Amino acid sequence: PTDPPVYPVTVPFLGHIVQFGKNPLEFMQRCKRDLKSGVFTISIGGQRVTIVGDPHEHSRFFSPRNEILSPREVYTIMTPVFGEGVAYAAPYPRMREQLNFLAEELTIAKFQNFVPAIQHEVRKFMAENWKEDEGVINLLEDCGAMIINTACQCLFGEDLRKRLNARHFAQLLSKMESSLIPAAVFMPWLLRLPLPQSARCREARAELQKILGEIIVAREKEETSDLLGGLLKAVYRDGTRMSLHEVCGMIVAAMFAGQHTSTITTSWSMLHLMHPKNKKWLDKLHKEIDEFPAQLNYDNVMDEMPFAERCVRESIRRDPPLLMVMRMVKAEVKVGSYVVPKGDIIACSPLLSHHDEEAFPNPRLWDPERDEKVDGAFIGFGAGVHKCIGQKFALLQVKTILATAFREYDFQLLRDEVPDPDYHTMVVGPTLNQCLVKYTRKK
Ligand code: HEM
Ligand SMILES: O=C(N[C@H](Cc1c[nH]c2ccccc12)C(=O)Nc1ccncc1)c1ccc(N2CCN(c3ccc(Cl)cc3)CC2)cc1F
Ligand SMILES: [Cl-]
Repeated sequence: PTDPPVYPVTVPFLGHIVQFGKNPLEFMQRCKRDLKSGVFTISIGGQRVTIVGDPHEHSRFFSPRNEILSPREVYTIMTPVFGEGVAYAAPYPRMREQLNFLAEELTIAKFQNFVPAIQHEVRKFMAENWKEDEGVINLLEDCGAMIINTACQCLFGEDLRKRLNARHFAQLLSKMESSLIPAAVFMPWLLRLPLPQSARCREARAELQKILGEIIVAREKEETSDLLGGLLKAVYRDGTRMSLHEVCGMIVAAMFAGQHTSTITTSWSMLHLMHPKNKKWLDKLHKEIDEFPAQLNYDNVMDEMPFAERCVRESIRRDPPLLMVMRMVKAEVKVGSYVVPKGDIIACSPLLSHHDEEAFPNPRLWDPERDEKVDGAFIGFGAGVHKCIGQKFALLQVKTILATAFREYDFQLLRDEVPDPDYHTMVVGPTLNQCLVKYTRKK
């Protein structure tokens, strides 16, 4: 019957842009509390956004089919990045074919050699950059570098990596990313505003696709199982091969999706583990990794690091890098006693749901041993048909980096407290200038 309650608006043009922009964790909890409803509506620039902040109603967000709750419309800003006809921009069944092919390239079947590849690259990094017996580094920056270097080592064959190294790939991604206006998800008119300098997303994407095209021509001529090689075997149900434009787009989705999420997750994990109050947890991590061989394998990381995975999960739980998952409502959906109407953006919020007192009591405490107290309350990687396809790969990366770094080094935060989350970037992570850390090589 009933519309969800709307948080009062004092300035119509902006709606709640000020309070939601400045501090989304505070503002979302305050609406939930003061309006006395887990499901509620805010305005971003006049656009209604209805938030399903009751974890007992998570499935009313994650379960409806695409023609009812549609991701396409929220993600049209990505069209220049992934490409026209790619991913969200494809008809829904074709989108699903595409994402499923990419998912297959990121399953456990592909991981046999990943751990040595990740480990070797991480050691290379520490050997080049953490040389002395002790030194000061920015941990957020170094994790970033390690994430992209390790992902390329895993996913791209040597011929590719010779035309497109990690630094070159990073720069191309950065140009595609710096073009985006995150808020245009709600206010597409922002696209009309002038830029400080010309965007370079079209250029960067075309340069990538051109390089892949050349790699393929050269491979056709010599004769296979890197990410690219895999995607080139994909054949849709209609009998057509995934095109070079589509393959490029999937590869971009892969690298783009993991570069900040995984970096941030790595960084938070280390930041907690190195803080003095969490000595008991770092001691546990050492119990679990200390009998590992110098050359880790699949079994060590997949099967024998459950504590470290808990540490990683709890870091995403407390400070999820994606605060909101969103859909356009194409037809009304019932959620509890409310009805959410056509034209709303509906959202399920990992930031909010992960701070629900019932599901996660004392939510600002980092407790790797906690379990959700409401089934499905943890939505850091989403849920249902659209759940994260990179999650097993990302965990494999993060856990391998933790096992490798803390084996050879001790770390200490320069400041007194784990960093504040910086809510000012679309992928939210620890405040960059609060992330200075002193490493000390173990004797
Ligand atoms: C810790 C790291 C990561 C986090 C926290 C994260 C989070 C999420 C979330 C919350 C979703 C659901 C989005 C939605 O329902 O609309 C998701 C979907 C997705 N993620 Fe990730 N992700 C991570 C790493 C990765 C990586 C490494 C990839 C690499 C390919 C990736 C690719 C995707 C894809 C393709 C989907 C879309 C699935 C779909 O719409 O069906 N993610 N991720
Ligand atoms: O990080 C974001 N998006 C990118 C887009 C993207 C890359 N690869 C993908 C694969 C599948 C789906 C999406 C993507 C992204 O990296 N997403 C992502 C990463 C890992 N797994 C899944 C997704 C992102 C994150 C937040 C955001 N917002 C939320 C906040 N917002 C907002 C907040 C406050 C105010 Cl006042 C105004 C606007 C505008 C839109 C928009 C975004 F595009
Ligand atoms: Cl395009």
